[PDB]
Amino acid sequence: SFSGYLKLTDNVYIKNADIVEEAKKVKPTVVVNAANVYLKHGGGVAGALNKATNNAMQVESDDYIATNGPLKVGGSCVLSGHNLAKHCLHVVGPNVNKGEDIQLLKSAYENFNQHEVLLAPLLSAGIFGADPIHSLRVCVDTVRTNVYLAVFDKNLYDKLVSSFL
Repeated sequence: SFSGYLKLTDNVYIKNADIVEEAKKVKPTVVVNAANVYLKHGGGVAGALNKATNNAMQVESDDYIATNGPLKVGGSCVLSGHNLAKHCLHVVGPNVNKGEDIQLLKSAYENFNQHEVLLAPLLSAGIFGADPIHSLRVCVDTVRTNVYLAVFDKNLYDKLVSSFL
């Protein structure tokens, strides 16, 4: 199962890890993708997860969009986890580089509550332009299920832990 995590709260855990390598190792029930509304997995967490699936995540995602249309900012869909997980929960945090409302971050994290345990990145962090410290606060204040956060950047991991509360 999940190893090497620091416990932040009753249900939130954090680790300096590459979410792709963590998913490959753990093969969890649910890995969260930092998706966009088009499920175009070009970069960041999504590009990395998709590359690890040999583009199978993208092909499945393109069929999902062709059938259902785009997700909402704050929304999610459950698709296959391919070789990484049983399921991939594609969650759209707001991209503040696009001027999307940061208040949708809480809505984004509420999707996690539909799953008892998740491996996840910090939503709206990285290339989505939000402050990861804020994202972690929203996560701890919103998610009630067990969430194992993988933070790739060691300096950010250290900042998130050392400034927590």
